[PDB]
Amino acid sequence: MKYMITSKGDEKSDLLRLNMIAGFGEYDMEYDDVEPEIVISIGGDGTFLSAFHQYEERLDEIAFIGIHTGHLGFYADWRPAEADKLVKLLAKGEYQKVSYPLLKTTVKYKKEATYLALNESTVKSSGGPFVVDVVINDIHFERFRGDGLCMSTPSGTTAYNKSLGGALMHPSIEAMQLTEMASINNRVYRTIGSPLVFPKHHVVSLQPVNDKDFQISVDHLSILHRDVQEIRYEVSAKKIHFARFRSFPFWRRVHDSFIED
Amino acid sequence: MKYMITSKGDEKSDLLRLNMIAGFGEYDMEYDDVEPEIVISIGGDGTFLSAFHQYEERLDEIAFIGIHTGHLGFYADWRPAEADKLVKLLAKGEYQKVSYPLLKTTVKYKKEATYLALNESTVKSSGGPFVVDVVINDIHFERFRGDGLCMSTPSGTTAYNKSLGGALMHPSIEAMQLTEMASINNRVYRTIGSPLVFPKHHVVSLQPVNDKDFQISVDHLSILHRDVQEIRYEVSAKKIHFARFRSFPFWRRVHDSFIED
Amino acid sequence: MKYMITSKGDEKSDLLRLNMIAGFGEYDMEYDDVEPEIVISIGGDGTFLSAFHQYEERLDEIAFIGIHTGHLGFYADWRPAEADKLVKLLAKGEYQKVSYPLLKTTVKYKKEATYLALNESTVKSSGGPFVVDVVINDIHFERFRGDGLCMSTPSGTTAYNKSLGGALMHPSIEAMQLTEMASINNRVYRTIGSPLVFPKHHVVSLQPVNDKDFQISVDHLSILHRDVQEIRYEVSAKKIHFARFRSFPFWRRVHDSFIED
Amino acid sequence: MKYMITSKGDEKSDLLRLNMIAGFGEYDMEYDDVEPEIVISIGGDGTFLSAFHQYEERLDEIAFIGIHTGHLGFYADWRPAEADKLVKLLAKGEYQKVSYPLLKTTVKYKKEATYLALNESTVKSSGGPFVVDVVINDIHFERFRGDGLCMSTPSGTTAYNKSLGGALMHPSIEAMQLTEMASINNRVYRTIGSPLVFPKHHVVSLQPVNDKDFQISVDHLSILHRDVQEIRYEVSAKKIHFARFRSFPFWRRVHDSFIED
Ligand SMILES: Nc1ncnc2c1nc(Br)n2[C@H]1CCCCO1
Ligand SMILES: Nc1ncnc2c1nc(Br)n2[C@H]1CCCCO1
Ligand SMILES: Nc1ncnc2c1nc(Br)n2[C@H]1CCCCO1
Ligand SMILES: Nc1ncnc2c1nc(Br)n2[C@H]1CCCCO1
Repeated sequence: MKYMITSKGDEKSDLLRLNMIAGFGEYDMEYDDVEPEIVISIGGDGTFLSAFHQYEERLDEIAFIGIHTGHLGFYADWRPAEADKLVKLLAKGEYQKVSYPLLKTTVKYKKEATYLALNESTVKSSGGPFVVDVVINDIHFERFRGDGLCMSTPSGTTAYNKSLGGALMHPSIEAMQLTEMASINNRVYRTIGSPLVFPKHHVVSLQPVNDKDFQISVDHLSILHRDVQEIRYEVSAKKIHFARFRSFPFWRRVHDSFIED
Repeated sequence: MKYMITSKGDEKSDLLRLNMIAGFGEYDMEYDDVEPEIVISIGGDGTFLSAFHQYEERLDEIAFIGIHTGHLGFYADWRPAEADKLVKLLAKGEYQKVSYPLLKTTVKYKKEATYLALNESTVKSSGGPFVVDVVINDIHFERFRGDGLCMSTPSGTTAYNKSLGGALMHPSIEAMQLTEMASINNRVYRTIGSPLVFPKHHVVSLQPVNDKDFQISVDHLSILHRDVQEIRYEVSAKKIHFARFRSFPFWRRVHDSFIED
Repeated sequence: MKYMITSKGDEKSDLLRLNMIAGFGEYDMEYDDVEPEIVISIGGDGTFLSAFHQYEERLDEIAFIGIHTGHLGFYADWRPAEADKLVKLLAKGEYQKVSYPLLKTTVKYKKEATYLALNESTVKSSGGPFVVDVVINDIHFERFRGDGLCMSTPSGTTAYNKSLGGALMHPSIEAMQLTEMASINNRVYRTIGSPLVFPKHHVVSLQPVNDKDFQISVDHLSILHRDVQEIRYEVSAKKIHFARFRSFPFWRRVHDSFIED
Repeated sequence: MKYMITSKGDEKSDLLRLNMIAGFGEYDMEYDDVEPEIVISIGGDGTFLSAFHQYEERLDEIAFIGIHTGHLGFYADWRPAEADKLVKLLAKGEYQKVSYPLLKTTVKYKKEATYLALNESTVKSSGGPFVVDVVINDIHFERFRGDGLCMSTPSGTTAYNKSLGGALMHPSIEAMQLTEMASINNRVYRTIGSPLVFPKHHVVSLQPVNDKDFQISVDHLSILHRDVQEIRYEVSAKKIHFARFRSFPFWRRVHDSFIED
């Protein structure tokens, strides 16, 4: 079938990349970076992130695999030494597939823009103070004054979400999580402080009070958006499909990354 | 049908309790506190908690209603002024039902004990230091040294869970959440620090290292358990069934309780 | 003696400003905004901040007073209704003086720049990742990877410092406090996590690892600094001198601002 | 001069204890555990704690030394391998002394009891809910509802204080710090949340609202106190005197204990 391979650019990953292509020629595997059915990234979670944010118009037709040339990753959870056995089982077939939830981000102003995020989407101010009204399913929930907000996917709870005091969520739970950044609370302003986890179909909307320019990030990407009228956070209908062979539990992957490997 | 009414004991709740029974006689409603199909509690979330921890052997045959004589509650979310309209719609029928997830707690030693918790179950030490090994689905995750741990239901995230830095979870998500208490971290010990959210079927087990006596709480109840070999936390198969009429979203109930009513 | 008055620019503060000048003509008080011995700001803590960051070359020759036309402030702790009694006691003399500690900030590259901060000084990255080595009195303490760091004066603990989980410090304690921003911790990186309070003469130095451009703030001011070789945080030798009449304890000022006024 | 040596009881510390006494006979050093001028503890910070809480009626007449047979300690900051050089420099004289601040704890009811704490003093409830009014210098500051409170000395910030989110304080700062335990905040109750650092002479008083029984700890010691009318926290006039030779900065001791040794 059709496949392609992403690389981190260094000498370690490119050499490991060419050794899978050479072994791929021994099987019935055609190389195609325009219409691959298997995306394989080699490097780190950042390399996997880019490989995702490149074929995100056909997420329901690709099974991704991630290999970590450096430390262990949460998406690149395959050691380089197990590359040969990967190609053998990858080129055969009849592997199990795994899907993780995603986060739709809608921006309304000059039309309206839409984004998919594997990790999280964060919102800050253009330079001055960050003030937004937080509407949850058409209901004004709070008025947030601080550095910004961050809505995270389940598999993205281990990333920026974790730095902000949020909870680590098992990615089999179709949900999204909102976390606060240096929220100022006093006799005047009042934020919930706690992280909030929203199920499917739950819509969280951010609306400006004064400044209508917000520096918005979608995973690694980050753009300053001008004349913003609304931001829509919502669990996406699309899911990223993983290819799996051996079992690597998310909780074990959490153990190795933070406790001890 | 059969019903019963719990009261907080004060003069406000007992008077409000007798006014529903008197109006109940105007309809086809038999009073029965042994086999009720409708449990109505009057007082606070604590009064609702006791009413739950009393008919918890027939949770799949009762629809609970909670009225708050004081401030708003997360389970007692009906004002006393709306009691008359409750009895009218309660005694008719054809109301919508709502189910919330629960948390099974297994204690192994002298047999083995099992508990259902509407809010949370917490574990502390008998007096000395609290040290436990944390096993997640047969896999040793961490060794916790601190004051204790707390596993919370979704609707219980607003209670003790919230005090420990955990996230607020929408109760339509069948999951449980673990939070840490004053975890000491150094060059030696290492806890995850973050809260952990486990889906259905996920089993979290606590195992002792030295002290085998743990002061364990199940909602309001709290007992010192001697010679403990294991504690099993797990999302319960049973759900508590609520009776609903008007819509009171959990997020609005969170807004009124902490931001402003 | 010589005095001047700062105003917030709105109609409320300018009217209140002219009423003190008119009453000042009834006493022996000369208006002078070049060499005042008494600086009076009218508006909020932001207005007081600007009045400080304007006469900061003669801090040991001025006693500041702050009036709050809006809500109570931590430096503007005088109600507008008590303006007349202020001018009477201000124009007499024989008032008590009060000094608060300050934070010296040294930036080394194109010479070397020095800054005084009444509240705090914060450091972020120019755009990419924020990585710095933290040296405490010539000793490498930690390598910080996150959003940035914030060193706060005692009276500035109530401001950004408080948003980052830091402690509130009584301003009679000559010390400075460092707080972390969304510090990422894993098997690799390791930050202390806790806030650190340094006494007088203690020198905290930040040194770059890769990126040598840091967006640095000094109270309200904020500049991107290029080709930075070192940042020096240190309790300043200069103190801001306050004029006092009635006693307004910092702890009461903390109570009114966050608990209830 | 007169000295005595405390030991942890295990075989490693007692052997190391007898080797200093044997070498002590080679100099002019008399052994005396009733009136020692030098207290030497061997084991851990817990062993040092007990050695402090034993001669605390003559703190201004003793210089303590701590040796760690296990991991490094914050008071037992001398490796066992450097024991011989200790006895030589200890038995000579003309060493530098170092004093750390202490925390006075007054309990009023049956008289009134007073306690000195090297690390911290904590207060919990007798079993039910913990509710206290917090008075700061005769001024009601807040009403705390939660698990308890903890007032820490500067050198005790590294201990329980650190587990509760408090700041690490350099022990040259004569101050005390208060931290909260699982404080519940809602539309009703309101705690400051932040840790509070009080200078010398500042008096913090806890007063009961309903329950007058509080489980109170003073370092390792912990007693349930009945019919309590007030608890008084206050920086003590007495200081613990350390004997020093080489310089071991508190910040380096913090680095080795939590970052990496
Ligand atoms: N989901 C994730 N969990 C933990 N880390 C993640 C992550 N996704 C990415 Br990209 N990362 C990495 C990128 C480089 C190092 C920092 O975070
Ligand atoms: N789920 C919940 N969320 C918030 N509060 C809850 C709660 N359950 C109970 Br009981 N409570 C109340 C009891 C009395 C006041 C403290 O908490
Ligand atoms: N020290 C301080 N403590 C609390 N607030 C402070 C402050 N200094 C300033 Br400026 N502020 C205000 C400015 C406007 C509102 C936000 O913070
Ligand atoms: N001041 C302190 N800082 C850090 N640890 C301290 C401490 N005092 C004591 Br005792 N300890 C130890 C005792 C055994 C291990 C836990 O804490």
